[PDB]
Amino acid sequence: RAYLWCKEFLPGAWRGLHISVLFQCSLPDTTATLGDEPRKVLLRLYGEAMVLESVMFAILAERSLGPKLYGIFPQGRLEQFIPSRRLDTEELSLPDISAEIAEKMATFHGMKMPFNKEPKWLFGTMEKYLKEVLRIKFTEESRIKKLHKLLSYNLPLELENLRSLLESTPSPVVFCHNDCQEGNILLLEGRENSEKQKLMLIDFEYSSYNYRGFDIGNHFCEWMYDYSYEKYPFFRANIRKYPTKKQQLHFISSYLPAFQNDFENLSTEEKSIIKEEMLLEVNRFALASHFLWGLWSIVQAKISSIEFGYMDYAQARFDAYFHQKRKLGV
Amino acid sequence: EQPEPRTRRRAYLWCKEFLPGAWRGLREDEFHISVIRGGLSNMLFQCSLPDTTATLGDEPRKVLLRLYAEAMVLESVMFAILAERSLGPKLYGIFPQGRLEQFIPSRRLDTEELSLPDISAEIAEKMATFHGMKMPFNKEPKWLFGTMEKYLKEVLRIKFTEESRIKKLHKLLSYNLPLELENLRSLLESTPSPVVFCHNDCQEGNILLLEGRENSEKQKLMLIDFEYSSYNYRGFDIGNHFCEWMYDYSYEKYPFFRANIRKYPTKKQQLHFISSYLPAFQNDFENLSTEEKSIIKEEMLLEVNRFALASHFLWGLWSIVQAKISSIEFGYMDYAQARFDAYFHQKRKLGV
Ligand SMILES: OC(c1ccc(Cl)s1)(c1ccc(Cl)s1)[C@H]1CN2CCC1CC2
Ligand SMILES: OC(c1ccc(Cl)s1)(c1ccc(Cl)s1)[C@H]1CN2CCC1CC2
Repeated sequence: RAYLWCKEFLPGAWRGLHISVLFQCSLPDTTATLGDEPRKVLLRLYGEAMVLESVMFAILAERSLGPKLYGIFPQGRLEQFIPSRRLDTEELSLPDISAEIAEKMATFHGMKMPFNKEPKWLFGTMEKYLKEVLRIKFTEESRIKKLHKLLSYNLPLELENLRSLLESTPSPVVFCHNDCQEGNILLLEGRENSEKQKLMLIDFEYSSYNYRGFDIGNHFCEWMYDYSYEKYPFFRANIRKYPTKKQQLHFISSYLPAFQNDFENLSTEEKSIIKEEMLLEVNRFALASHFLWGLWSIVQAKISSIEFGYMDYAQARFDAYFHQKRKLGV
Repeated sequence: EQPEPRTRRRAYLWCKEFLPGAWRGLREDEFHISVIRGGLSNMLFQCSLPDTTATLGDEPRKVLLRLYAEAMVLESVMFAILAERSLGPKLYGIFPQGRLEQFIPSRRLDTEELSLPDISAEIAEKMATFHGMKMPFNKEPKWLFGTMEKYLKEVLRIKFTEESRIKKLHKLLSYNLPLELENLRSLLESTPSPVVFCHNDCQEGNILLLEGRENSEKQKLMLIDFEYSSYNYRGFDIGNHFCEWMYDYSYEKYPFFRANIRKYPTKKQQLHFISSYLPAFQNDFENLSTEEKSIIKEEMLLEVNRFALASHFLWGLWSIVQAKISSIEFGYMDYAQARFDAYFHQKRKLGV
C-alpha cells in the first residue's frame, strides 16, 4: 500500500523500486539517486475539514517554514523526513532555545494565510468542548468521580469570567500555532552548535487566526508539563517551572523585534511600556490555555484510545488555572 | 449585473472575514459586487472597496469570488502551490462554498490570436515552465486512458430521449469506440512521451492577455483554470493545444462553436511552437548539434501529432457525457461529431 504510494508519488529511483513505524519509508543504501529525489521520506496515515490543513501544510512547505510536501492522497500524505529530535521540557528554559522559539513564533505570526481572520477559534473551541463536557457520562466510577470534581467548579460560569477578563485585555490577532510545546519543536541534526537557527516549529493541527497572547501564554504554560513520563498518568506537572518574569522578559525581548519592525528603534522607556503591558496580556491568556486544554482533555478521556491519564491532566490544568487566577489577583 | 440578496450578504461576510486592511471594517452598504460569470457551477463575482476608501496596507482593492468527491482537496492544494510559485492568481481565502482569488485585469485571448508567432512562442514558454513543476500528485500517467475508459463506460450506458440526440449517438457508436480506443492505445504505446505536470486544457479561454503588457514581446500572458491538470504525457498538453486552433467557442448561435480543420497549425507553425518550447524546457538545448536538434524536433512533431488523436477522442467522449449530464447550453453532440471527424482526418494525415 505504502510501497505503491512511494512508487507512484516520488521521483527518480522510487519510480523503479524499506518501511519502519507515522512511517519512515526508505530506498536501499546501494541505490543511487538519479536526481534531487529523497533517500528517506515520512508517511502520515490518517485515521471542510482536510482541505484547510492540506492547503496550510502546502503553503508552509512552499514558504520553507514547514517540511516539504511530496505526496497528497485521501488516506494520508508523504512529507520530507527531517533528521532531528524533539526538545525536552527542560530545554524550553535555555536562553538560546527560548529566544529562538520566540523568533520562530514571531515569524509564524506575521504569515498571511487564506483563512478566516476573525479570532473565533479561542472561545468557539472552549464553548464546543464545554457543551460536550456537560453531556459526557463515564461508565467507570473513578472517572465519574474525577468529572464530578471538575463540574463542581461550575465551568459555564468560569468561562464567562474568563470571557470578561479577556475582552478587557487587548491582544492583536495573528496566525497562531496554538500548540507551541516541545513535542512540536525540532532540534535540527548537525545544526546543534548554531546559536539562532537550530530549531523548527512543526505540527499545525491547531493553527489558526487567534489572539497573539494565547500562543505566548500557552507556550509559557508548556514549561510546566513533561509528557515523556513513562508511568501513569504519562505526564508530570510542575507549577514552579512556569517562567519567572526575567525568563518571560527574555522571551518577549526576542519576540518583539522579530515581529514588530520598528520596535528596536524605540526609546528604553517606551520598550519597557510595551513589555510590561505584554506580560499582563500573555499571563492573562495563559488562563485560556489551562481552560481550553483542560476541557479538551475531558472530551479526550471519553473518545481517545491513546494511553494517557486524561482526567488527571484536566485536573492538573484546572489546578493551574486557579493558581494563575490567584497569582494575577483576578 | 447585481447578484441575489442572499449571495451579496454571504459575499460581503467572506470578504470582511478573509480579507485584511480596509476590508475588516467595511459596511454592507459600502460593499461593491458584480457578476463576472453566471450559471449554477462556478459563479464568478468581482468584489471591491468603494473608490472613496483608502487601503491601509497591501490588501487588494478588488477580488474575484468563485462560488462552486475529495477532488476539492487536491484542486485547493494545487491552486495554493501555483499561487505561491507566482504561476496562478493569489489565493486570499478558502471556505466550503468557494474561493477568494486575486483579480487580474485582462481579457482572454481569441482563437485567431493563437497563430500569432509572439503569442504562440509565449504559450510554448509558459507551457514548458508549467511542465518543469514538481507537484505532490500521483506521477503515474493514468489520467489519459483512465479518463477515456471512464467516459467510454458512461457512453456505452447512455440512452437519450430526444430523436436528434439518438440519431447523433448512433453514428458515433457505429465507429466501434471500444475497438477504436484499443487502436489508439497501441499507437500511443509505441509513441514515447515524457510524463510531466500538464495543464490538459491549454485553450484560448484559459490564457489571459495581461492589461498594460500588450507591448511586452515575451511576458504578456498567463495560463489559468487548472481543473483538468495532472501528470500526463507531454505529447497530450502540446497536441491538445494544437487541436484548440481549430475550435472557436465564441460562436453566438447553436451549436455555440465553430470547427475548422484548416486552422490546425502547419509544420512551420508547429516547429515555431516547439522551437520556443524546447530551450524553455531543457535550457542546454540551443548548444546541441544541428542534427541532434532536428532529430529531437522531428520526433517531437510526430509525438504531439499522434497525441492530438487522444485530444479528439477524450473531448469527443466528454462531450457525449456532457449531453446527458450538463445543464449548460452547448451543442455537445455536434461537438462530439466535430472531434471524431477531426480524429479520423488526423489518422489519414498521419497514415496510421
Ligand atoms: O497533544 C498533546 C497530547 C498530550 C497527551 C496526549 Cl494523549 S496528546 C501532545 C502531543 C505530543 C506530545 Cl509529545 S504532547 C498535548 C499538547 N497540547 C495539545 C494537547 C495536549 C495538551 C497541550
Ligand atoms: O471547457 C470548454 C467547454 C466547452 C463547452 C462547455 Cl459547455 S465547457 C471551454 C470553456 C471555455 C472555453 Cl472559451 S471552451 C472546452 C475546453 N476543453 C475542455 C472542455 C471543452 C472542450 C475542451
